[PDB]
Amino acid sequence: SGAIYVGNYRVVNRHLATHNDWANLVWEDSSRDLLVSSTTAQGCDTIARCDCQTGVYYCSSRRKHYPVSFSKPSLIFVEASEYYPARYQSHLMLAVGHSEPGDCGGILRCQHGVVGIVSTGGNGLVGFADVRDLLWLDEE
Ligand SMILES: Nc1ccc(-c2ncno2)cc1
Ligand SMILES: [Zn+2]
Repeated sequence: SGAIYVGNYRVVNRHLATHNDWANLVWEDSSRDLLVSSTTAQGCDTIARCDCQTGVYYCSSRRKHYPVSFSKPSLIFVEASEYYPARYQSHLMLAVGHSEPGDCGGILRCQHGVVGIVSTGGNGLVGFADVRDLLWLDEE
């Protein structure tokens, strides 16, 4: 589990979004596994605006942060999940690391701020849904 809180926005994994998230829907992309909902309370997170390919992510199944190298956001085939059919995910970044289903929502960060959230795992890879292109998260 996990979310990003920036301005009046909450960013979550689309497959973990709550009924309240859906009732307060701002934007969702199935192909990205992202949903953004509106919040009453001001969020304190900063979104990275950069092309970093290194950062640190939180891994809840290890209670650890890991430093990783990751690929630039791309269209990647992702195997079966209990929350998706075997499908193409877009804006996905892969690193070598540990990810289990409950690690989704873990934040990947660089010096510039939040890069993305854990979205995919298995076969010793961790996949992160990028948010850096969503420039609209940093205004109204
Ligand atoms: N192989 C490494 C080493 C360090 C980092 C890192 N430090 C801070 N943010 O990333 C990433 C990958
Ligand atoms: Zn960066």
